[PDB]
Amino acid sequence: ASPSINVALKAAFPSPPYLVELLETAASDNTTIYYSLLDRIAKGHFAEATTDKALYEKFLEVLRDDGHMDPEALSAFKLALSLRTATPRVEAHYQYYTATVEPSLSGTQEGCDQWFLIDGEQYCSPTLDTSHGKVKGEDQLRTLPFDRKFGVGSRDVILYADITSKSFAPFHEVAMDLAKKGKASYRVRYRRSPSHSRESLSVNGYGVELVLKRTDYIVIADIKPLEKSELAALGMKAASFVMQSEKPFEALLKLTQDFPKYSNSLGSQNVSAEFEAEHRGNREVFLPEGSNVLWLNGLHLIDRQIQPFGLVDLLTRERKLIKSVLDLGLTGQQAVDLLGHAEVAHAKSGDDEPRRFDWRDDIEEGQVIIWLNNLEKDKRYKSFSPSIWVLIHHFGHGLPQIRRDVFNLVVPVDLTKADDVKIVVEGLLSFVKRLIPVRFGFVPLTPTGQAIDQAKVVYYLLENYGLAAATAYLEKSYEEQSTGQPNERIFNEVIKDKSLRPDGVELSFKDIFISEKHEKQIHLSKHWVERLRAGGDVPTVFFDGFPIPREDNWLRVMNHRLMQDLQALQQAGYFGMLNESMWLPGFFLEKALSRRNTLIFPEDKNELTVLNVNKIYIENHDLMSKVPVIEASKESTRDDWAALTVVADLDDIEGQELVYYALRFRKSNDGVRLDIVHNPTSRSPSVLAQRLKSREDKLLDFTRFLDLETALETGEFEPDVAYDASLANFLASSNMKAGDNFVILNGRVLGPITSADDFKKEDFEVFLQAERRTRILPVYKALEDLGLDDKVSGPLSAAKLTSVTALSTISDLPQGIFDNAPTVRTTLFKQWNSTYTSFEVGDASTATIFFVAVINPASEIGQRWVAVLKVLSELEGVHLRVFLNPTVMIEELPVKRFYRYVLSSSPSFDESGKVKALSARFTGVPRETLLVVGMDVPPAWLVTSKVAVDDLDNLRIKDIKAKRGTEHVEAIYELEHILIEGHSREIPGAHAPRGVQLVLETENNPHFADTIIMANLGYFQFKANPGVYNIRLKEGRSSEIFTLESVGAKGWGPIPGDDNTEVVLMDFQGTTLYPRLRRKPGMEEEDVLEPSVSKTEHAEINIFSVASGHLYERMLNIMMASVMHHTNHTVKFWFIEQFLSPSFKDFIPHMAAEYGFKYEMVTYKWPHWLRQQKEKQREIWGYKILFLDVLFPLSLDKVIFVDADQIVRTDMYDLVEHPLDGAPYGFAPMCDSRVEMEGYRFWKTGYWANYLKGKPYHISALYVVDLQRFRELAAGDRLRQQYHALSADPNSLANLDQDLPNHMQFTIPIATLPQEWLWCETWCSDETLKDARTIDLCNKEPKLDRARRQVPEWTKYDEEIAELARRVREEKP
Ligand SMILES: *[C@@H]1O[C@H](CO)[C@@H](O[C@@H]2O[C@H](CO)[C@@H](O[C@@H]3O[C@H](CO)[C@@H](O)[C@H](O[C@H]4O[C@H](CO[C@H]5O[C@H](CO)[C@@H](O)[C@H](O)[C@@H]5O)[C@@H](O)[C@H](O)[C@@H]4O)[C@@H]3O)[C@H](O)[C@H]2NC(C)=O)[C@H](O)[C@H]1NC(C)=O
Ligand SMILES: *[C@@H]1O[C@H](CO)[C@@H](O[C@@H]2O[C@H](CO)[C@@H](O)[C@H](O)[C@H]2NC(C)=O)[C@H](O)[C@H]1NC(C)=O
Ligand SMILES: *[C@@H]1O[C@H](CO)[C@@H](O[C@@H]2O[C@H](CO)[C@@H](O)[C@H](O)[C@H]2NC(C)=O)[C@H](O)[C@H]1NC(C)=O
Ligand SMILES: *[C@@H]1O[C@H](CO)[C@@H](O[C@@H]2O[C@H](CO)[C@@H](O)[C@H](O)[C@H]2NC(C)=O)[C@H](O)[C@H]1NC(C)=O
Ligand SMILES: *[C@@H]1O[C@H](CO)[C@@H](O)[C@H](O)[C@H]1NC(C)=O
Ligand SMILES: [Ca+2]
Repeated sequence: ASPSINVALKAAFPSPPYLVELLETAASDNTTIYYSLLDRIAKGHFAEATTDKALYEKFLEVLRDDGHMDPEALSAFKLALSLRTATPRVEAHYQYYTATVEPSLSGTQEGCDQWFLIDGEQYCSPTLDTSHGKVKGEDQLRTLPFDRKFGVGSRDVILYADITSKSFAPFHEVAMDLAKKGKASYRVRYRRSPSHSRESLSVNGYGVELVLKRTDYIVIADIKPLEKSELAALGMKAASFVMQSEKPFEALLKLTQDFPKYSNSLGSQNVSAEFEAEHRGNREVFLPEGSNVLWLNGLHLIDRQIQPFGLVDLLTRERKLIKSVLDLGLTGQQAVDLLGHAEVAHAKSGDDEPRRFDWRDDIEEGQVIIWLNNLEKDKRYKSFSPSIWVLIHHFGHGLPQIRRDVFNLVVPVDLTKADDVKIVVEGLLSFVKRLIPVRFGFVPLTPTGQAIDQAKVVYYLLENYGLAAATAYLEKSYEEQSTGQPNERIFNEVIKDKSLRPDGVELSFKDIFISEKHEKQIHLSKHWVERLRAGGDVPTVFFDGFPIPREDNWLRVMNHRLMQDLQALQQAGYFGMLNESMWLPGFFLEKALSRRNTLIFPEDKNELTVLNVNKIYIENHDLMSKVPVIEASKESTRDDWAALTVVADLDDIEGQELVYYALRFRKSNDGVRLDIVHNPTSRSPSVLAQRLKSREDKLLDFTRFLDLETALETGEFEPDVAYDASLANFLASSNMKAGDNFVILNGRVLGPITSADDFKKEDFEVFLQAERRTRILPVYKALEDLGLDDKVSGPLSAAKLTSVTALSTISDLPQGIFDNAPTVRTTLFKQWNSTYTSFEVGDASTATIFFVAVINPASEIGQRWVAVLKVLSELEGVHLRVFLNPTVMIEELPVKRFYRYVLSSSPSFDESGKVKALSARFTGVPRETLLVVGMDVPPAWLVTSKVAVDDLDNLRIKDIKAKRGTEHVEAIYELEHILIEGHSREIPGAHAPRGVQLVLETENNPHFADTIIMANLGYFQFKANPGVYNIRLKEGRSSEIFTLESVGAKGWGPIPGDDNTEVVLMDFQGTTLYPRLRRKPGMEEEDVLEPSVSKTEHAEINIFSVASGHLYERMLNIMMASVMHHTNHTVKFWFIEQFLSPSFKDFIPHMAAEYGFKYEMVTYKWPHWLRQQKEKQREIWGYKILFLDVLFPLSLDKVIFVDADQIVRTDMYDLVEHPLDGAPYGFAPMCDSRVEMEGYRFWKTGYWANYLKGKPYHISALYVVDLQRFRELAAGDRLRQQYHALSADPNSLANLDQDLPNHMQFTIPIATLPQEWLWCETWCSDETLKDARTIDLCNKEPKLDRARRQVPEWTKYDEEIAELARRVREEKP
């Protein structure tokens, strides 16, 4: 009965048959479920179900009966089935089939409804008698994302089937059995079924908004009553309403959906019921008022992840993780509590911190570093204060003088090499003389004979005679002899004078081979260099335990850290952490490691691989119950416990050397539990494994290495070929090759080990020390704090937990892209009092999923959150807890829209049994309020209106009732495109390649789409639908400079096996890519700078525009016509697709036939990083200026913008031919001609006249863009980053479209146009219009009035459109 508004969304592809959709949804990624169901339907089991409901009903019984799903999984199936998540996955098959299969399958197809493809041969019969062809085109045997494989087989078989018919069943069975035998491996691909109709797909999982477009007024329903002017209490009173209701869940939804309507209905409470001013004790501790925050098992989610699709994928990943944990007897509640524990999160923060290594002599008994300083005892610094407050009371870029030990620099130097020696002599000494507060040390490098001797020489000379004498030899040697061989002619001269009083123990003189001096000193030195990997082709310098390789300007790097370390000391001083009796260098050495291994501590910080340990001992039980195992000792403690597994090639020296070290390490550490895996031209071998398991008891009784070597040779054994099988499966699961050495401690993998000298006994010790710290100790404390320490029964038992919690903290989203914040699971909201602001839904005891929502009722973002969370709360095995936190800071109206979310937790069915389409229905809509319809769609989606007879930008029920006779409005949108978006990087010095051009292709067409790489995050996007695509760099400069190794389809990575350029989209989340591009031979080149096409493709003239109303669209029709009458040339029109009405959209082919022009619809989705516009008018303006380079195809040389309200009397070519004098775009200035208008000319004021020193204030109603130059100058990137930067201030750009080119005319040239090109009554005189080319209707007479009065021929154009519209309406086929 009530006046209603109904909005529905339909996809750009027809609805796949329901049967196939249920198969796909049902078997998400478990193949066994897939084929086990494929058998069931090939029985003809699902033939007796006539309707979608019946068919859906049948699947529930089947899944439950065959043990496939439990309550939790069944419930998750229903929601995912509602969402229609599997439909794009099925359409991927069809697009692939339509575009690559059909054109590469030459012949005459008759009876070939289904057909196997074997060895590029097609067989239309199960009997497999004859082959129709050698299939043309690329190999189809490529295993791609939507594939499934059944069985292992030398031969590869593919069946393209239309499952719907009965014709399928015999073909399936032919290859199912063939796979069961082992002849070949089976996989199914789809064929668009002609039994089904070409009806479009109805989607859900989006939101609709009804935005009030007049917000200015404030001091069933008619209009919202505006209330004076105590906004401040809205959130607070709104929060109470709910609490009071007692069915609170439903209240919030009912209140939050129609919130603008209930504003004046909240002025009454009656007295606020503010018991909950109590819970700002909650605010005082953790979150600021009016902030929306969601947590999923501790995981802090960003806004983009809060949609139905984003949330379904998170549960799927999360349950897999938790189920892994609860096989150890932990409740979902206990499991989550452990994952988000304080001690756990602390560890992640701890090793987010930068790492230092212990540069000290202490291990080498103070006989390796030869310091040129001592700041506490040098009698140079004697003058200076040895006070801490000297450090703390410092400001500037200068170095504070002090007599204290605080900064150290150790540089390893080769005394054979002149360049190396020069560093010490010139570099190091100046610094000493200069009284710098840094201690300078250096350790010689010993790689050759001469080097060994010269270390001895210098070391000796220091020991007896002193630093000055040693320095003296070095100085003299460098200038005098200029070589790294010891020179006595030079050496003896030094002793002659410098041999005065050599103190301490006396000099022995020449020659040197001291049993102690040569042995201990040189070998101790070698032990220092080896320990910190401070040698080789490129040596490593250590400043405050921070490695800086000896390259480029390392001192510049050192100085940067020197200041950064000083500021680190000062802040500890202001908090009073520091005290007078302290060794200051040890502030840095607190967390420093003794040994530096590039495997444990890779320079790529991200490089980390962890495996699920439980999985390893579950999948390969056959293998791991027969490997030589050294159990960790009977009498050792939980803290000592750790599990190690060594994978090595025992047929190689490196492989068996590595194991000896692991065995040695085990003798020392009684807590470790060791496993040995033989990997293996010999195949397998179970023999070598059997040789060791016999010696298992006697393991680590190997006094010498040959005892291990000999044990491998002796004994006669019978190969356990069952062992061999599980062995090769393990490596395949763990993604590791044959003859490769690896080390696994508590799930963490290091390798491949090329040389066993890289991983020694000392390396295992630090590996355990570091790993222990981070992963094991935080798990142990946390675990015990909860009292779950009963569940740990040994080293292997413990590894399952530690390995799982390490996998929990690895992000889905790379840090720095969507949010800078790390993957830290907080438990910090557990402190909060809950009685009067919280309510829970779902069983906490059973729940695997725990949601914590902190929603502000006054927020528009809250409207969406509530709606989505209610549907996810309906799922079994999910728990939700809600916190309401309003703000007292309300300067403007809080919620200015009505909201509806289209989503169901389980599918709905027709009276006919068909699946119910889901719609957003607003009932009891105010009759007098002007409303705007908006779509709040998931990030990967591109949406436009398809069916509507109303103005969605200007909705009023009273007008529709008075014009149409109906109080009911119905509109349909189309999900036209789904995004392929990615973040590029250059290799190896990873930077965003800007100006790079890309081409998206398909086998049908080699030019689907094209875009250019942006500066910010190497961002790019493509508009596509489900299917198989490829990304080729655009032929030209781009392919000349670069080669793209990969499209990052597997993740940020590189994940092995991703050296691919193929993209496929089979999800409603689109495709997220992280491509990599490496520069071709010796290039520092740039695309942007040099070393009739567009006309032919498009038109002589290319004009683009935008309109946001029926009036503005009516005026746009006139604009196009005026051009046409005024030019005997070819014109193409370009439009911003999503701002136009379907009435306009359905009309243009008719305008195109009449006026003889071509048209193309264009759009681009506003990037996630780029700053949004809440106000639609502002969005529109942004579209005209921010995306000029990326909105139009590369093939377009140039474009012209003409405003909707405009009219043109000129042949528009002239604007093309207008010389731009190397400028990217051309504009027309503001009229000075009107005499008395001055007052309102704001661009002659302080701000605009100071800024525009001499430059004009231009008009955005008309302009030329020399697109080739625009992109070449990379103007867009600059516009975008200046806009983003300026936009932080809300009052920054009054009219951005005009203001951005004007603000950028210093930076980006603007060609100025003759003013013959623009006329506006408001600012130009009437005398001017005789020579006027075009007219804008700039802004109290209305726009319709100005047109008729200002231009006499406006009516002539309007009549032409009017009769044609009627001619079309009266044209019925
Ligand atoms: C893809 O999905 C399918 C379907 O959910 C998963 O495949 C199922 O895997 C089961 C084993 O993991 C298998 O059941 C086995 O049946 C034999 C014969 O009775 C048992 O010897 C096995 O024992 C192992 O698993 C049990 C599990 O507890 C069960 O105990 C009794 C057994 O009678 C059941 O009544 C009870 O409900 C429990 O489920 C352990 O207790 C044992 O120690 C032992 O390790 C298995 O029970 C299923 O037949 C198999 N297929 C189907 C259709 O269910 C598959 O794992 C999954 N794949 C992935 C990648 O997730
Ligand atoms: C809120 O509600 C009503 C106002 O609507 C208050 O009650 C009124 O009390 C006066 C006497 O002080 C009576 O003359 C009115 O007739 C009452 N109104 C009604 C509708 O009964 C009430 O005191 C307010 N505050 C609280 C705590 O409820
Ligand atoms: C949660 O609420 C309790 C009250 O139920 C708070 O307890 C207070 O504790 C202090 C001592 O630490 C007492 O002197 C107060 O009287 C208590 N408050 C009340 C209202 O009685 C507790 O501090 C609150 N915690 C948080 C995090 O808000
Ligand atoms: C555009 O259209 C036509 C050419 O097809 C030109 O029209 C002719 O103009 C002369 C002089 O004004 C008339 O006497 C003829 O009768 C016209 N012929 C036709 C077929 O229209 C017109 O001048 C051209 N204008 C421009 C600007 O190119
Ligand atoms: C204070 O000085 C002592 C030595 O006297 C030192 O061990 C301690 O670490 C210093 N205090 C702090 C808080 O670090
Ligand atoms: Ca205008």
